[PDB]
Amino acid sequence: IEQPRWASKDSAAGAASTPDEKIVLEFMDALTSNDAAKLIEYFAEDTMYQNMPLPPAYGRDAVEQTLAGFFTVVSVDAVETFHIGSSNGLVYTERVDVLRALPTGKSYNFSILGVFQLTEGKITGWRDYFDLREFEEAVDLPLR
Amino acid sequence: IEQPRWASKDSAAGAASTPDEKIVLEFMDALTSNDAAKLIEYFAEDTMYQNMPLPPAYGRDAVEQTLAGFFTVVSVDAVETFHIGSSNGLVYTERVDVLRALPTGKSYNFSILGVFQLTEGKITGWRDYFDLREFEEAVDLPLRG
Repeated sequence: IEQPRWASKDSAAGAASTPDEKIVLEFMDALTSNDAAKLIEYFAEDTMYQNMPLPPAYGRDAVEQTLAGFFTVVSVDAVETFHIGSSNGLVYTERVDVLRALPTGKSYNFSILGVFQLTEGKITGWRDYFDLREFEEAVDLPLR
Repeated sequence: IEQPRWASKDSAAGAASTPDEKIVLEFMDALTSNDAAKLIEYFAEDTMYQNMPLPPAYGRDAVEQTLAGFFTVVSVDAVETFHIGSSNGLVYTERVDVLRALPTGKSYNFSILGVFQLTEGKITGWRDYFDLREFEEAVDLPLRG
């Protein structure tokens, strides 16, 4: 994965400088685990996860079921975070995720800007904004 | 457009508190002008605009031609900015843009998280992340990606 022309050292992942930013990076590295059970430990009970604008999951159970489901048809092979930053209690990640569909073995590069809200070090909110034109094809589940 | 459940007042548009953040909100407001010539004045010579992951525009001329072309086929009917914030020289807008296709009159609500890099108050980079599944339909031009 190439680092973009527009990448800024000033906001590089290696320069994360808050407890919140550090946890989110750690959550990013954990994604390649494809382990809903390891990942849900990062979330608060009162929480949410959405791939905009698909139906969101509210509550830690729903988030766990949504993740478990994705990891059933899809592997997260790599996460490259170009930018991490934060403002007003929100953390932002500009990044690329490499996704591989399990039934097909086809790989995909999704350019993603995500926002995270954390309360007492745990995720109360997670929204990834990206193009879902291929996400349709990549995730062998109805986008519903 | 209603405020989503996840909207936080701490990061609301009304609470913008840096000159960069305020310039970006001004720029969001101006989008409904549908005027490439007025919008282009917000940009530095060395700039870029991209709707990920479509081919990017680099330089002021390309950005203006791009905007002008969009406004030939789409009106930006409304922009609601739920969140604005900034960090390490970047400004982020969490928002919805209402777009209307001119040939059909159909409307579309796009949920967008966008990043802006400003140098001396001018836009040196602008990247919007959102679902393009309907952007294809909405926009009566070939997408190039």
